[PDB]
Amino acid sequence: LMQFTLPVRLCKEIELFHFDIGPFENMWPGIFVYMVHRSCGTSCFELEKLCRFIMSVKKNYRRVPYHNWKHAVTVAHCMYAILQNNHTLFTDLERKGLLIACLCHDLDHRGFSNSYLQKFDHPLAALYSTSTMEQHHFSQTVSILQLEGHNIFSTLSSSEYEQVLEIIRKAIIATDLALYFGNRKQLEEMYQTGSLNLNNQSHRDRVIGLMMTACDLCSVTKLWPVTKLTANDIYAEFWAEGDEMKKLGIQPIPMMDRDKKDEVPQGQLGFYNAVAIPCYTTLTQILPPTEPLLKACRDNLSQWEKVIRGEE
Ligand SMILES: CNC(=O)c1cc(CCc2nc(N3CCCC3)nn2C)nn2c(C)c(C)nc12
Ligand SMILES: [Mg+2]
Ligand SMILES: [Zn+2]
Repeated sequence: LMQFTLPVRLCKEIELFHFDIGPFENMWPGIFVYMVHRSCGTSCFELEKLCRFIMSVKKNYRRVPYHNWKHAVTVAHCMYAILQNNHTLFTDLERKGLLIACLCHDLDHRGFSNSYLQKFDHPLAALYSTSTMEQHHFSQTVSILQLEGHNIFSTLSSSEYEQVLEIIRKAIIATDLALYFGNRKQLEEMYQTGSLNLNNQSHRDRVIGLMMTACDLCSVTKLWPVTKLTANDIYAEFWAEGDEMKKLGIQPIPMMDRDKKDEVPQGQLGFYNAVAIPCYTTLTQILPPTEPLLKACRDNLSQWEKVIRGEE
């Protein structure tokens, strides 16, 4: 049969958490298929249907600085590395669902926050009052799954199909960072009082939610030159949103005001201390083989501290 194979450097480095998928857009579909085949199996999906799905998913990502097709594949590769390091912890349906959820999690993103849509009074904010963009990403995911020749889950039973679409729905909603803070607090308590139980479905859901946040923020877990250059894309978006806030007559938050360019190093420090380090710390407590993510995050925090100290 038709296994995908990558050049040697990619075949070895794709297994590491800090892998960068590279600037060759046309290799990203094959990288994703490679990851499905090893994390799920060559039997998981029909190749023709899977390729058609990947290509329609790509076409539904917009040409924005950060929440684009490269972000989708990057977040899928981090999930691949988590799954491969935790072989026996995940059901067959979770392996199938979670790489798709990661590829789909920002479908049709416009480069604006939930809060900008609510202040603009975008129609999506009337359709979906919370997790506005995330309910949209899941809606786009189901749309693409229902196109002719695109049902990659066609061999699942009714109830198995409904279970995989529910894994995907919850995984995509969990990428709303507003939801992460309480999810991580609850997981911290359950781990520390030893109530955490992976046979409890509502516990798994929380653990998958945290994995989704970890994959989504995995820019902070890369080699420093990748982390630093990715931050430029992340701010290009925020700062355009700031501009759009100022056009509505609203002062943006500091994170989104290009007038505060000079404070970026201190804003990154805050973000590693308030979001990233807590995220990968709680993830490593629950799933010990993810420790390389925490280590890499701490390495980047220390690089941001050097930037502030004028050593870079
Ligand atoms: C959901 N993700 C995020 O919201 C997110 C935010 C930031 C922005 C961090 C931030 N900067 C600043 N300002 C204040 C004035 C100058 C700079 N204030 N703050 C909190 N970086 N970032 C990364 C790298 C990644 C992966 N994700 C992020
Ligand atoms: Mg998102
Ligand atoms: Zn994302």
